[PDB]
Amino acid sequence: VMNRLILAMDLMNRDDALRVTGEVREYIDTVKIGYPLVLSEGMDIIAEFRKRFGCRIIADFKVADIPETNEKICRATFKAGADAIIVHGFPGADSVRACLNVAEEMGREVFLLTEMSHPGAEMFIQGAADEIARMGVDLGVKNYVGPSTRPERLSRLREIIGQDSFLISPGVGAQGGDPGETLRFADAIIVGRSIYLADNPAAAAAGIIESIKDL
Amino acid sequence: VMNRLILAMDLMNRDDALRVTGEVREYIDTVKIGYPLVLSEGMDIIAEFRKRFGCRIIADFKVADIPETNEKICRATFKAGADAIIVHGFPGADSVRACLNVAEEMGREVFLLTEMSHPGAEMFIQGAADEIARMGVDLGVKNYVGPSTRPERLSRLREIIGQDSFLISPGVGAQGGDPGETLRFADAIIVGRSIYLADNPAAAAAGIIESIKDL
Ligand SMILES: CCOC(=O)c1cc(=O)[nH]c(=O)n1[C@@H]1O[C@H](COP(=O)(O)O)[C@@H](O)[C@H]1O
Ligand SMILES: CCOC(=O)c1cc(=O)[nH]c(=O)n1[C@@H]1O[C@H](COP(=O)(O)O)[C@@H](O)[C@H]1O
Repeated sequence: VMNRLILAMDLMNRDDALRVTGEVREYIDTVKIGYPLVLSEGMDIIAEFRKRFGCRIIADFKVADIPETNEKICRATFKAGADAIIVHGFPGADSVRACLNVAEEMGREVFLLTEMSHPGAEMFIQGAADEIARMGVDLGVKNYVGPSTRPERLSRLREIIGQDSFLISPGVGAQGGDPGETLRFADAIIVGRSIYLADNPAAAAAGIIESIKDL
Repeated sequence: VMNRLILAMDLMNRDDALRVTGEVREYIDTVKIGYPLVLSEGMDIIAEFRKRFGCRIIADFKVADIPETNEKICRATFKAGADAIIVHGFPGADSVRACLNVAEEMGREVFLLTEMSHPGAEMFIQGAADEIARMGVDLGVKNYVGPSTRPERLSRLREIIGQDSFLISPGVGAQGGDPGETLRFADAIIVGRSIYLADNPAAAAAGIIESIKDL
């Protein structure tokens, strides 16, 4: 991804979301869009962003249902133009396989969320996360998400998935993660509030990129 | 809920969804709407259903993000008119608390999903599910979801949450669960495909209700 930086666009107003994304477009090639924006403005926002900005769109929908419903969610998401979807691994292998099947059908990608970045992730997810990652490997998953807030976990995840797999990482900035440390293990970082709540989002993105180039 | 039966409306077309829901409305007072329908037709479908049918709407969004994003998802969902939202417990207590805070702010309800109904739930969720339920109790959660496909698990969940908590249960019909057995432990059953894919959905719903009355 351009500059190894993915914008997490979680503003809930189309005008604000379009303004900020346009301001930082010179510094990214990929926007993560999630439910805060889609549930506020509609699924048509994905194709609008894709067109206006010529970016790739990752739909961060944290898909976490039974296989049959997962199929439906993935199909709707790819029909709306998303390039990839983020899927939880905690519901197990059949749930993940259902997403992979739709992605194969529609020429798209699945990212497997293995261990989350917030404090509550320690309660249940962390203890399963190595297994969730190994499940991903055994299903043929090539794209993963793991936590900037715990780079030792992010190192262990990289160890399981190998060097060829693509790994993106949220929790940089607001949640306490560091760009440079996270990029020791992840291929790209996801950044939301540190950019989209900044007085000058372009300057915030530029500042991050400057520190990335320095790596 | 009327007749202890909740319709899982996962058709992806507004016309089909409206037709089936209207056909079975005499037999339910509550419709579960999830992402298959919302991502296909928009969040406005919730208020449309609420108005047309005068039902309660449970938004089955399986909320499973970090606390700050969970807040945003819940706020958007309640603004759209949903009476309650289904939340995953696997992301831990802060993620669940964020949903409870918004529900308290907006006079709504959270349902905690504790153990899922599909085969993959055995891999990671089942081993954490008793703890997830006890976490719910300790957070003050009063509404829960657990699996029709495993009534011995559904008995254990009821045991943890007590008799005053409200427990609803999917997996009846298509996934192999039985109405009567499930209602030994759950207060209401969720039924999707056995009704909405039936040649005569009203007759399917009526058949289920007849077996429920017999209990
Ligand atoms: C299931 C959500 O998927 C994610 O991308 C995600 C996983 C995770 O463990 N942590 C995490 O923060 N995210 C998402 O990544 C974004 C982080 O934004 P921010 O903290 O504002 O920089 C936000 O959209 C959040 O929902
Ligand atoms: C996270 C989804 O929340 C649920 O209600 C759910 C949890 C679960 O463990 N199992 C389960 O089947 N469900 C949902 O309940 C519905 C079951 O529909 P059906 O199998 O067609 O009768 C469907 O919407 C499914 O997504």
